[PDB]
Amino acid sequence: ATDDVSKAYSSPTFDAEALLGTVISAEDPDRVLIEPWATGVDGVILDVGSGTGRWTGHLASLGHQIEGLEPATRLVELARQTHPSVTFHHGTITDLSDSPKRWAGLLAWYSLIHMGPGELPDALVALRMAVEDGGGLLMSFFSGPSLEPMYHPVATAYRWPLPELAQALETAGFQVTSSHWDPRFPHAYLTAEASL
Amino acid sequence: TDDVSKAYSSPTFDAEALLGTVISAEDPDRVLIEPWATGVDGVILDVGSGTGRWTGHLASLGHQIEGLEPATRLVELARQTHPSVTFHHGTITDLSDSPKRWAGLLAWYSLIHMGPGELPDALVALRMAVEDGGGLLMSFFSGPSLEPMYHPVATAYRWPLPELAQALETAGFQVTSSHWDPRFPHAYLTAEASL
Ligand SMILES: Nc1ncnc2c1ncn2[C@@H]1O[C@H](CSCC[C@H](N)C(=O)O)[C@@H](O)[C@H]1O
Ligand SMILES: Nc1ncnc2c1ncn2[C@@H]1O[C@H](CSCC[C@H](N)C(=O)O)[C@@H](O)[C@H]1O
Repeated sequence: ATDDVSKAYSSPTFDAEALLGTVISAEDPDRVLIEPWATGVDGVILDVGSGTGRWTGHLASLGHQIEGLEPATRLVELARQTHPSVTFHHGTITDLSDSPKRWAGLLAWYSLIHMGPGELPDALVALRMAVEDGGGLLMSFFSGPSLEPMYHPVATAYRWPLPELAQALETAGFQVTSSHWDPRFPHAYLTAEASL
Repeated sequence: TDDVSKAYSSPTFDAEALLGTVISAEDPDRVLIEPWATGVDGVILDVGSGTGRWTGHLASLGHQIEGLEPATRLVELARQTHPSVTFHHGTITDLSDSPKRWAGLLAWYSLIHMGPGELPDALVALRMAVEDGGGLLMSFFSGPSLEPMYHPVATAYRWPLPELAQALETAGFQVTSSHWDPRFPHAYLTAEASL
């Protein structure tokens, strides 16, 4: 559940600064995925579960209009001191439904990995209501042949088969425009477009 | 550059879930690693031991072994999980700093991120860390041509037997055995340190 997960990430026994990192490496393979996507966003990007803000600051430095959303108290505060010119919102995905705010695109980089079938559905719905119609979504997650839990050092994670996740997205108002996954690893990612 | 090792320490990579922390008694890799380890008459060095799953396993079987891991979070995890086993926090190249030598080297998928411009010298450093006539057991990704391949941490590489065997011979290693199923990239081989 997000409550226990968020406090696990803000736990003083977890130094995200060193583990997650506060700056992106020039050799980071995710750059070729996120950077191109970001350029395609015509408006303010919302980095969902920005954590230490490493990608938020990186994209902001490259001229992108972007803000962050992070429920982990220690992390969001940490992100502000590290990236003083970037706006970081302290809150959860569901909190987004409490405001009329809407962004042009959504970046959820491994921020949805701790949500199972009883939680992701509602999160996707809130996300859809937080992005402009036709707006984009880039998310990375863990996939596999079955929808099942998976050990993770911070909090329990979940593997989501493409069929189940794509259906959840469609039900939520998102259409998958691209996806990628290598069966030898759970790591996977996809792009979607806000629709009906 | 410690970008690779740091990426391996990241919770996002989730080393404990992808590689594991414990060795299943039914793991098929056991029949490959154990027979080899038994042949090493001395201390084995687990190069890029990660979570220390194999290091603890072989240690519990009576094998004299130590681990080498640059990934901070992983090396610290290995130490708490196997308090009886020694784990050195360093990289293959750091081996040149110490005159220490091991009787055998186990490199289970710890060299996959090394392309044609890095593997050659990494193998030289390995040769310097093993006793003459010592043994080397390594697993890697193979294929019809030396090309890069996808991997969550960083670019990985497929090494054809010809190219890899030649790099090993140049490094002072002689391939004693090799295995590979052309259907899958997974491969492995044993080698003996020259005299
Ligand atoms: N509903 C939710 N909304 C936002 N963040 C959430 C969430 N549930 C879990 N998280 C979190 O998502 C993050 C996942 S780990 C870091 C992800 C970040 N995009 C990066 O690549 O560095 C953590 O900061 C954690 O607090
Ligand atoms: N130069 C280097 N020296 C030592 N380890 C290295 C390295 N370059 C990459 N590695 C790493 O090698 C490991 C490969 S993945 C895990 C391998 C381990 N033998 C197992 O089977 O579980 C990672 O822990 C990673 O940090």
